Amino acid sequence: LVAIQVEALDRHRLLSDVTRALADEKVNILSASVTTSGDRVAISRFTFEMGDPKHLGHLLNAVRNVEGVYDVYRVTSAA
Amino acid sequence: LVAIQVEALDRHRLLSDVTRALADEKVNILSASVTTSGDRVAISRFTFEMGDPKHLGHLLNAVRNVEGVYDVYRVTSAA
Repeated sequence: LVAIQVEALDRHRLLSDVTRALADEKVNILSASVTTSGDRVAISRFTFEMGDPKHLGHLLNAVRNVEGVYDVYRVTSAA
Repeated sequence: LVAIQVEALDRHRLLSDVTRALADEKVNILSASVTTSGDRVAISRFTFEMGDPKHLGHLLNAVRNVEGVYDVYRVTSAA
């Protein structure tokens, strides 16, 4: 049940890009939500289950190739 | 700042599909978040500003054609 925070420029295409990029593999997410940080910054948050390290590993690296996305950080912390 | 509650099966694919429709019509979304209501049901929330009712009206009807989505309800707050 590890979450993921995808940071990207505040746009209307970047969001669909992240959702689409991950959707390409029908990655069933337990929770998807995006909120604007300040102004030109869009912070997305995807909560899903884990299984294969190759997919979770390639996922992060893949997001890096997403033009406009700052970086990705696995959200979780204590509880 | 009206919101929208889209109920659909717990699948990110549904969220991405709904987001695609929004961007397709230049629908600038301020924010969004979906959570699993029970088991095979996920409540998706979307916050976006609008002015024309024809677009907001057609959007709801369009969402109905989204395979997996039970129904949509305009979310709002007061005070």
